[PDB]
Amino acid sequence: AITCGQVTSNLAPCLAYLRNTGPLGRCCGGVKALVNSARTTEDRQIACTCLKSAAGAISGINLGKAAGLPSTCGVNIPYKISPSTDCSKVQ
Repeated sequence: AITCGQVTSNLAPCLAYLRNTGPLGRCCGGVKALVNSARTTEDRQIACTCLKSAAGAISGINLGKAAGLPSTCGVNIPYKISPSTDCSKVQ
C-alpha cells in the first residue's frame, strides 16, 4: 500500500536541501522514483500530503525551495511541493 513512510525515505537527500543546508545529491533521483508512485490520482494525493507533511516536519524549511523543488528537479508532477496547496481535490 502507499504510505508517507516510503515516500519520506526517498526524500532523504531532499529533506536536507529543503532546509537550505545539505546538497540535493540524489533528491532528483528519489523524487523521480516517487513521480511514478505519484501519478495514479490517489498515489499522487498520498505523495502530495506526505511531502507537505515532510516540509512541515523540517525545522529551518525554505518554503521557496520546497515549492521550487520539482522545478529544480524537473519532474512531471501536477502539484507544487509546499505546505499550502491542497491535493485531495486534484482530479
